Amino acid sequence: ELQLRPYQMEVAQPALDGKNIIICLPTGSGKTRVAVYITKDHLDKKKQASESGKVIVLVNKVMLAEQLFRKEFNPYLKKWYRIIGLSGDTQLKISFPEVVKSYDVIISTAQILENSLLNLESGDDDGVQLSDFSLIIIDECHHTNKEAVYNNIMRRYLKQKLRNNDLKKQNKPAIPLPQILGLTASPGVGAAKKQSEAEKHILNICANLDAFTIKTVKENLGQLKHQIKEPCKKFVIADDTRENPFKEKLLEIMASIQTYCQKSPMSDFGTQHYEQWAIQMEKKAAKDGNRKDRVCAEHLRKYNEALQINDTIRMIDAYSHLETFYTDEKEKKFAVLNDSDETDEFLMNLFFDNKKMLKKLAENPKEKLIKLRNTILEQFTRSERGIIFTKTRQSTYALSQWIMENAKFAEVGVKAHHLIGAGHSSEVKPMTQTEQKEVISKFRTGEINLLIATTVAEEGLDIKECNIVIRYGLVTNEIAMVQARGRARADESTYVLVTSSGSGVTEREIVNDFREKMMYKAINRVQNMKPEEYAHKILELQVQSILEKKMKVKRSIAKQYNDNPSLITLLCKNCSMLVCSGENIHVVEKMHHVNMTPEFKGLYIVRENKTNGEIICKCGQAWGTMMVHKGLDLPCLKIRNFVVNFKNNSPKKQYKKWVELPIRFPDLDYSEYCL
Amino acid sequence: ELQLRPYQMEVAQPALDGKNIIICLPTGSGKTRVAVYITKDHLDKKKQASESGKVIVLVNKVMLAEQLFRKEFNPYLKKWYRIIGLSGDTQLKISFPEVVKSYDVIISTAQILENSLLNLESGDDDGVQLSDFSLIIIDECHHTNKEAVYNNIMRRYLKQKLRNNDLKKQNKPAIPLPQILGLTASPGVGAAKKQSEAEKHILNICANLDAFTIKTVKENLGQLKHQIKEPCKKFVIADDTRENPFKEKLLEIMASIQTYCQKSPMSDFGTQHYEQWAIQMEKKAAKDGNRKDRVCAEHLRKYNEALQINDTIRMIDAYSHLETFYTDEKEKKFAVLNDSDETDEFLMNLFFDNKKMLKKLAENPKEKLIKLRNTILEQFTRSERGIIFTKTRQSTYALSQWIMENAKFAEVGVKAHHLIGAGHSSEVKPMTQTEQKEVISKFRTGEINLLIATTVAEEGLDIKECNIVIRYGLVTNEIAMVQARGRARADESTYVLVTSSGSGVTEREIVNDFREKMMYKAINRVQNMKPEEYAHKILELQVQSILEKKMKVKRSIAKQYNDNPSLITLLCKNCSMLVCSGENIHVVEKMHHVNMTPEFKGLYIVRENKTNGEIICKCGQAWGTMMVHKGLDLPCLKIRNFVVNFKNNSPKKQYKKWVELPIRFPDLDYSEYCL
RNA sequence: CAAGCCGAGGAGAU
RNA sequence: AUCUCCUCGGCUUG
RNA sequence: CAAGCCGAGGAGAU
RNA sequence: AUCUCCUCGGCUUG
Ligand SMILES: Nc1ncnc2c1ncn2[C@@H]1O[C@H](COP(=O)(O)OP(=O)(O)OP(=O)(O)O)[C@@H](O)[C@H]1O
Ligand SMILES: Nc1ncnc2c1ncn2[C@@H]1O[C@H](COP(=O)(O)OP(=O)(O)OP(=O)(O)O)[C@@H](O)[C@H]1O
Ligand SMILES: [Zn+2]
Ligand SMILES: [Zn+2]
Repeated sequence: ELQLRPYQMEVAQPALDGKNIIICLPTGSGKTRVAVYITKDHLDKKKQASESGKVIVLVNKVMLAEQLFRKEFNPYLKKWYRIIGLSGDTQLKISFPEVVKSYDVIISTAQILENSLLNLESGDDDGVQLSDFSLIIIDECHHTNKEAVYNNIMRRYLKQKLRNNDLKKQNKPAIPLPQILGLTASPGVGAAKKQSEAEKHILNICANLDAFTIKTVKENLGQLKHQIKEPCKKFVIADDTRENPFKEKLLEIMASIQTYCQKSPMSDFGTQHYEQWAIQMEKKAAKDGNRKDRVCAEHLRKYNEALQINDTIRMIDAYSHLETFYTDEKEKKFAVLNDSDETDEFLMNLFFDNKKMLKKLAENPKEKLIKLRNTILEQFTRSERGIIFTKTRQSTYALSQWIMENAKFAEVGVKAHHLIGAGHSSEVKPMTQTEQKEVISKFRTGEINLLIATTVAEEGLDIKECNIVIRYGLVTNEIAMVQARGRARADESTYVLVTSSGSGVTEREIVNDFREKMMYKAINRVQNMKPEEYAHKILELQVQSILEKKMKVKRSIAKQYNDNPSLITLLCKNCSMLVCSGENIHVVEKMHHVNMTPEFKGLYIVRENKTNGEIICKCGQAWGTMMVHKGLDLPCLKIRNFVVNFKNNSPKKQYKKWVELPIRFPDLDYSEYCL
Repeated sequence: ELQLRPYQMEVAQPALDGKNIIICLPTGSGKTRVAVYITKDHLDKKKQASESGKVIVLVNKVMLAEQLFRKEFNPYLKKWYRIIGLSGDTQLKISFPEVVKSYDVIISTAQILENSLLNLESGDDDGVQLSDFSLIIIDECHHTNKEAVYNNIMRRYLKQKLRNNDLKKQNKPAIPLPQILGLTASPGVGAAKKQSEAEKHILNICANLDAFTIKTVKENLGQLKHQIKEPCKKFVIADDTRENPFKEKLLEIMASIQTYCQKSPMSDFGTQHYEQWAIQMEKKAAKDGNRKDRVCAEHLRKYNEALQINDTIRMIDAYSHLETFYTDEKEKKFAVLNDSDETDEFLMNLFFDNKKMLKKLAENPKEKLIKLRNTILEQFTRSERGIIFTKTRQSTYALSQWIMENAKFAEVGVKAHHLIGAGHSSEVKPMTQTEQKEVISKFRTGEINLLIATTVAEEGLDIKECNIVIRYGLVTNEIAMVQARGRARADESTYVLVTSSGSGVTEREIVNDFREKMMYKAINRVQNMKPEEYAHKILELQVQSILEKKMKVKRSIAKQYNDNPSLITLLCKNCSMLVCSGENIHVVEKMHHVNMTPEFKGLYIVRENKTNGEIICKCGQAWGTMMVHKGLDLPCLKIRNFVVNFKNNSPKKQYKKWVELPIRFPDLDYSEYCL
């Protein structure tokens, strides 16, 4: 039943017989079907060869593993051989080492295999070796980078390959090495200005992947051009001339607070440099133990980010963010007072006094939003799907709120939903993988006609067809832009970019376009190179990478060696008071820290407002949570909100992290808490 | 919205229609607005001409490019056309060749364009040609000199122009050449005594720029005289009669050390000739391999420079400099001994024994500083900005320390800060471009009322208004003086010069004044000349310059031809011992050198005190650093601290430089370091 | 469904 | 090399 | 933020 | 033509 096409033959013909190589075709070129066909051919050759045929497929994203399991690999290969799809979300509840030798076909994230090999080296588990495999297939090869996961696996493979070469000169016996295949569309450039450097980056990629070729289509390219239609390019610009009243009022309060705290701005307002200066002032205040330097800095930061989003988000969202922050602060203050400095009262009373007028001033008119609405609605009328790319998740939420609230979209009847990434990213609600999964399914079937997504959807997150692809103030790198452009896969596509004229964004878009042109100019060059000098370059890059990794591991071992028991005193950053000693702390689960002595309980204050409570200091500085672990409600504390004081010279140092502290703490002896 | 003035029309009228010319107006005459208006007119003519309009602007300084991008060009031209500002600091991260044909307006440093053209000639990159442009504009035309960057570009242009002329006689087709405009205020004189030679220099400038005219204002000159007010000239002199005690003690130790090392001074003390003699003795000691000749010479040099600054700097700074130098020497000696000649002990013990008495003798009183303070404070009281020009950066630092420490300035409340140049200049901390940028911004907005700067601020570094301009022992050339004088741009200005009466400095100031007078006397002359003989002179100078450049390139190619693999033996200059062979050395990044054999590791000693360590010899002579490159911590060595010994005739030669050695070294073969 | 931990990648400013 | 901002994967607990 | 490399310009003395 | 002292730009590495 398997079906194929000419360009697929031409690209995949070399790999049919050895030739561990890479393949670079645009999106929607059937690369997945190429891969399944190649795997089938390899397994057939093994069977007719009376040799063990093992195939492993590696994908950076978890979803794509199940996607290939459901759509391409299993349907076209179910009957001939045994197949399985692994992932972190999925329970590989047997084990990796033997399922490698139980199904002959593995589809798993690279991290699982990497963990298995590390376990083997540690000797804790029997583990697995690459020799057990006969064919490795890697999707999204462009991620093979300085020390990415793919790069780690390939560095192990290349060390084995160098050992085998050395033996070939020394001893005939050698460890067999499985074939390697790579799939990609935009290999990318490591920020190379000279085309020579771009080719150097391409050769580095090839050496990491041991491809020895690229094998891009050259004969039937016309057929691909006919089948694939590139979206029409559209540029959109804007200027922030309006917004004068409320911006002016906010800047007036800005200047007032600054002069009150006498902060030299050392930079222009509304920029990342100012935030960095604010953080430097935070650190200085920590090293000095004074107030009036950090609360003001955080408030300035909140105002700055509010202003930044205002240029790209409606003022209502910024006002709500600020109000929520101040309400949380006031709840903190009320709790601390309930248990029972002038600048804090100044800030809160300033905001309270001007709260009503600020609300009235923000509610009034005086935007990219109006023109975005114009473009989207006129396009929808002309069409009778849609994707938005932005910077931060709350921007996606604001866009969803805007499209729901406005009645014009309801008149059009366009369906929309907000999609974002997972995990915790500094005050953005983590999103569950399953939730993203039903969102993508709902969009796939048709109910959602508009999908708002962050960089996650830029890569992978494959869809059959997306008619409209519009980016909104998001330009990062050539790979992101090109993959977003190719994600349309529609017969007729509209690629739009929206941003501010003052900001350097259109320049970035054209830079990515030139990077694509340069990628072609370099890929065609490398495809035409002398085999001897070529292989020489691959060897040089391989050996250099292996050596660099070896020195890096040596310096990682040599960097962390102190591990002293107790040589410090931990204080509260906000109020320089002795909070804990260097030994009273105890470790649990080899990851968390806690203080158990009741003397510590007599210092801090417990607070809960909302299923684990949080801790606060006498000065209102948040410390941690009340972890419920194996019965015990242990008070876990975050070093992110503390200060250190060594026993000698008292050099104050803030780490925002535990491992960055070279000295280790003792584990929790439950026997110390008997009765 | 664009606005203009009559003299601007009169000067710029000829350029409106061809007439590749130059313009010479004083500072703050709106030359920038003249340039933007001319560019706008040219682009409009191209548009109505249905022809491609390309404009490129060249500036020697990096900052001025962004300055024109922010203040003059973009604000007045944003809407009509597309604009961009390039620089080394800025990432032209697309490429030069196509951004030339992407925005129609380029503002970049000349070096970038020069590099692009050299790349084109080499054929490595597609590159760019001047034909792609339609109008070239050059600021600071006075820098078009013997083989400056502007001169290189103009020499290429003039070779093309001569080819086009030859074809015009031979073949009608010819490569079109963009118009050329030059902007300046003080074209300058190439040290001409006869007014005929001054006019010759002016004609050389014009020929390099192909100006064919000067077009200085002659009609509305009265209006410029009214609008611009020249600063009042002030001379100040001083004598070093005082300072007898500590100077006498220093000269006593001077004589003691000299007699101990029996050095014929061959010159007077406290002069550059003595330093040159000391360096000659250094070289002789290198050619003989003896001690007691270089350490003493360096100590004498340090004493000499200390004395020189004492005439213009407080003794505390000189004492601190000497103490730091000797502490560094002693740390070196302690390290070398830690691993485990009588004159060195003599020097160190002499300084140690007299250290306390020297400190006590320097602390006592017995200066230009007191009168400088008097003048500055009385002027500040009279005024109810300020700029200081000096020789060396540490002088600026000393001035900042003096103004901060003294309480009288605090009573006045004058704000001050030290500004200096960037880069490494033999034991002066390099300064970052961004740092200079925020310094200039802070002064511009008002917080800094006093800006101490070196020759960098003399040229460019434009400021709206600088009330006070005072120079402190700095007279170099007529251009520096005139530009510093015009940099005031204040309605009322005070130009002051301070220096020693004995030194020949007031003479230099009046020489620069006469040079300005002579520049006018020659510019008015050249503006009135016969067109035929004029063009003849321009042609003669152009052809002469092109021919000279051609012979220079021929002799540069013919000079470096040996490039032998290994014919020498490298020894330590201080101790004549075999340090390395002619082949054991290896090259990396095509710029650095290193020795990898452990036998070399068994010879030198590693030292680190402070993120790269340094190397020292068994005799305490510093050699290089431990470069951390692409993983490897390769030991990089500086030929500046070594001696050479050829395999024949053993002629010792010190180069202070690698390229000056005609023989080349092999690159680093990483394969030689496997495992 | 929530919390925590470990590593990695990309962009922007020093 | 440092700081900031975003994103991915793996592990643990409830 | 630090280090290194390449060229160029100016001043002073032989 | 040589030596010394200052300044500019470009490139690379971390
Ligand atoms: N040989 C083929 N004949 C017909 N259609 C094909 C063939 N190969 C692939 N396709 C089309 O490919 C579409 C799926 O594209 P697919 O996901 O395989 O592309 P891709 O290049 O792997 O994508 P991406 O770059 O997003 O990972 C299917 O709708 C099918 O129509
Ligand atoms: N046509 C004009 N009308 C009014 N003011 C003008 C005009 N042209 C220039 N100016 C004044 O010029 C000042 C800026 O001077 P500018 O930097 O252009 O001088 P410049 O001659 O280029 O300087 P420099 O010699 O330092 O490079 C502005 O403050 C503006 O007041
Ligand atoms: Zn506290
Ligand atoms: Zn030595």
